[PDB]
Amino acid sequence: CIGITDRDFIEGVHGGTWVSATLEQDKCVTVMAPDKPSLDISLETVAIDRPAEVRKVCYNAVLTHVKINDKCPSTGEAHLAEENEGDNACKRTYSDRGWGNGCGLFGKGSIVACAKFTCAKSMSLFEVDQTKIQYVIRAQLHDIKTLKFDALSGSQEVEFIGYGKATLECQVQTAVDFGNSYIAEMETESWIVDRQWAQDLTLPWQSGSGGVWREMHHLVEFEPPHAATIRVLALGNQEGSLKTALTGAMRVTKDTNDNNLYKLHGGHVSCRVKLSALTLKGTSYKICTDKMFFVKNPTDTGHGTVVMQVKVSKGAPCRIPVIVADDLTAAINKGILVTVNPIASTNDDEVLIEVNPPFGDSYIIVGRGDSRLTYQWHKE
Amino acid sequence: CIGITDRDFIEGVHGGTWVSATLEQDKCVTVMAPDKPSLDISLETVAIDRPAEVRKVCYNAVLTHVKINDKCPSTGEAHLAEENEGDNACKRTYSDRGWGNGCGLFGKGSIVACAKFTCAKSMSLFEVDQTKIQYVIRAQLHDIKTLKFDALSGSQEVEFIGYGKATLECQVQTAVDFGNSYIAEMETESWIVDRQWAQDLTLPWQSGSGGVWREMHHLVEFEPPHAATIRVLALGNQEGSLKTALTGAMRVTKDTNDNNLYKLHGGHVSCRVKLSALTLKGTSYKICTDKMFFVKNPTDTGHGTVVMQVKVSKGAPCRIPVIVADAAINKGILVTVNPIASTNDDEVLIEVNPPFGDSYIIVGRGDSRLTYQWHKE
Amino acid sequence: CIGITDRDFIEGVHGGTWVSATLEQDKCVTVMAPDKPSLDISLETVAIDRPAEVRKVCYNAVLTHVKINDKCPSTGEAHLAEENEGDNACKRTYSDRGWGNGCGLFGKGSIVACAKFTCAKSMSLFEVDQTKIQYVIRAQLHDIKTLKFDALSGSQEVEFIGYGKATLECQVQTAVDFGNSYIAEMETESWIVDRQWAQDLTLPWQSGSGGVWREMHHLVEFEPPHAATIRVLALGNQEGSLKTALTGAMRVTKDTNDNNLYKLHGGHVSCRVKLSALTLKGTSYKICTDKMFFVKNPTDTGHGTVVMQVKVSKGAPCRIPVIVADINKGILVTVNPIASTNDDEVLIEVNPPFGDSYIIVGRGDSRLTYQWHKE
Repeated sequence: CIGITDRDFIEGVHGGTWVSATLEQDKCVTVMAPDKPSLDISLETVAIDRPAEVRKVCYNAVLTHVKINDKCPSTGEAHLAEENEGDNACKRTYSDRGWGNGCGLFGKGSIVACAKFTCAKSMSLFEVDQTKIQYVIRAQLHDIKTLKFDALSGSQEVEFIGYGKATLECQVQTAVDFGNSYIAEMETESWIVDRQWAQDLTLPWQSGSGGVWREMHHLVEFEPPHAATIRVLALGNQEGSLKTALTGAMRVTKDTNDNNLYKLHGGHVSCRVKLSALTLKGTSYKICTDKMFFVKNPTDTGHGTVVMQVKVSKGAPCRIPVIVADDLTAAINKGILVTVNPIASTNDDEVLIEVNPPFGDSYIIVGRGDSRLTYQWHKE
Repeated sequence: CIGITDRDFIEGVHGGTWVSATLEQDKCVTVMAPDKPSLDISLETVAIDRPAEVRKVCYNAVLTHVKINDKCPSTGEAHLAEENEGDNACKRTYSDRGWGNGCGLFGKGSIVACAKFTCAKSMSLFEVDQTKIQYVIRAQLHDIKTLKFDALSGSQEVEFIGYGKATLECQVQTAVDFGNSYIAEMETESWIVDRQWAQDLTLPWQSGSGGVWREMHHLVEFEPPHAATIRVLALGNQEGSLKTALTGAMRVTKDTNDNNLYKLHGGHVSCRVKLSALTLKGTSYKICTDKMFFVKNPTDTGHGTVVMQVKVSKGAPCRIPVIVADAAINKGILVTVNPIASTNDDEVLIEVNPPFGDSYIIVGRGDSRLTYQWHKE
Repeated sequence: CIGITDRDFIEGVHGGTWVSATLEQDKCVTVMAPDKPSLDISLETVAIDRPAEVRKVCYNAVLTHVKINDKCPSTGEAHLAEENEGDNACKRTYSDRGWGNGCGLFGKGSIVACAKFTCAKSMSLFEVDQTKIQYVIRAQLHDIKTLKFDALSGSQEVEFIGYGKATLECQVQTAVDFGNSYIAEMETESWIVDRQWAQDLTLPWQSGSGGVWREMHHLVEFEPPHAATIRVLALGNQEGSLKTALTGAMRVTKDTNDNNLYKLHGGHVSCRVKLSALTLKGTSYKICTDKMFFVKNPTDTGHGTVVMQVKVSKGAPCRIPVIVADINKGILVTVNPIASTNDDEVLIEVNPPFGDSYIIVGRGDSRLTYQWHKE
């Protein structure tokens, strides 16, 4: 993968040596020592295991067993047993009663209608427990070690050949704030949605400890009453509106092995590796200066950053400089570089670059001089 | 206590030496230096002080001073002064009025009933401010120093004899996500509940400011109106249902001392200790190879992991290896850091996070290794 | 500025040297090496740019085009097309109908009233993305370099002369919990409010996406119906009640220039600086032994802590010791409370225990004391 730098590791006169690295997915870091095999450490996955299901939202509903009870004037209020039953949606009203409908005197008469409510199609919402976030870090000598990590369980111990015992102290950083977000499951598909957005949906819902359906009236319509009948109509499937609303949302991908795991699109793990006293070797990187190509143009991550892929053909292993300025003068950088150590290991080699551009219109400038690439980006 | 290892500390050619340790409650870490007394550092408590009270949920209700106002047809809608008053639960309807009830003409007549609503028993909800969580770390030379730490205030300064000045920069990690959680108080008892669970409760509630009881209709029932009467009935005490729902929740203790402090049983503090340049001593621990038993069988944490206690019959000072496997390759995570037995015949805590479904918990190695069968739903 | 201590940095036989420091705004820390220029690192800003707008709350309402539909007994329920329009507030009820008002027989008659609802003045709520919090760190040799940091992007690299390349790995800590909080904007002013406090407000509201106003009935009143009319009245301006409630809240400042950025004022950044192998200088600070002054009296931060400023007349460069007493039962928020030079102020922030406490700063006859009530 990529090799650590001099400042990245430190060796004590006594005790151990510490390596501090930031690992991101699809990226690896390698550590090498004299008369010892090189060690490669990479971040494999960041994932969520069976997040709890907080709420169910209903976008298609069905009504059955329409029941009606009617009373004449001076006969009392009308009642139905289904009014007590939870599955039903009920309406209470008055209708015009007279000689026409079999009533002795002309007046308002009590009427009640009940219909059994069923949610044909529903959307699930899951809340992520941030202390349960899991990441897997894998280290292999040039014997493989797979280390399973938890936000709670930061420290894990491992033993390597020639390097001896080592301890990893890790922290997760995630690209999206799950305090403000839900994971929304519709059929096969899944998304990340704003919590308040989901809570404001004018559709029936059910708690995750299934209680009964709430605010059924959003998909239920009670027509104006006639003499002793009311028409109760379920509203049409609201999948179209919901799917249209979900276009501006970032998809989440279920893992391929377990398929009950959600895999986070981004975010990185900051680790400190403690080793027994060792002398390690670090490389130093030069800023690239020439010949860069856009293998993949900058594209929206969906969490407010843009990613690109670039090729370095000339000439070196070098660190790539990225800035985002609202000028072409590139005098003041207005952007933040999400990617850590965006480096080219070899010539003709592709590298990922993630950037957080300012709101409005900006220029993403990669490299320097006549050789530099530029791209124009709009952010809302 | 437990002694640090070589890799756990680092000494500079110049400047200071850094010790890196993660401390969890019920556990201590010690540092030793040649011709200097040993220093013991432990995490004493992690606590919350006077969490803000967000909401009160009412599971027992009482109705008193029932008032009714009636009108005949053609005289208008009925009104009560109590309709304007906040303390009351009111309902508006119509009743059949005729010569029987003193009305000249036959028709619907307006009727309103108001009843004074009182909460006999309520459940309180507290929200934890994650930046205000407190942890206390105690360091003693073989002179005690007590350090009060805050999530906001991570770095604190201390001065020790022979070790000189030291700076501790600490980070808290909490066992339960308080972004999704409330602390729920029912009488003497307290729990941790999901926020959405509490918010979805079909019971009356009251804001943290105070205000007025809301959605009173959950514990209030209005009978069908009669000629000039209505019966307003409060629903029964709902303590049984609430307690029943709260069986599957983890209790939170208060404080044997301050008694406005809630103590979090789990979660750990990861600290870096800065010392002036000195040479420390590091031990190394051997993997525990023989003879161990389960004094305390694996049990559910209430925060999604399982805890166990084990005793070592022969291995001296040793690292205990724990694995949770489906040929065993572990699919589980080890919550406990440095699960070490300093001496034989004294117990150690082990916390484990196993995968969903069925798993085997394997402790130790060789034929002497323990096993347990675990179901997670 | 302030200089690092011996323990704050560590130099390896091989590899790099690490300096670990915590920066809070309005404070700087400096690092020095022999035959090398001094390096100054400070935390300039902590901010949020365009936080997402979750909800709009309405404290002023306007009603227009009151439209009414009436029916006699035995003619059915009354309807208005305006009932289907999202913008109207509608009520359905009954009125007494008879020969007096043009009805053939005496009975209840259905009546519906609709009025157009407009929110003249509203309060906006913004939710902070904790991963999008930004902080700026400035490093200047004795040419300045400005680094923009993100909660997600902790590691950033910089190169200055003589020190070479350096890596900064930073962590943000914030004085206020944004998991439980909103940023509330009323006209020009903004505050930090409890999430549930805002959610529990008995006023109409509107979703962040936009859509339509909800629970309009909070600011709309329908008089009891007459023969064929209903009177629809909007309630008075509720700005006074809201601001009255917002006195006990901590104000947020929108900065001067771009100003879609909110500045968080408090909280600190815990940073580790990695440098190539160098010999640095560490200073040592002796405890400040005498002579202290209160230029700024202790006052509440509004997030549960108290802030003060002190001037030291004698002590030279010194560490200032702070205690909060019933042995201190309190927590010291401020890091490195040191006076770099005499007659220049130092900020000290403290988190005192609940009830009443004594704040003791310094030692001896020279020690200051203050009496503080925390409720």
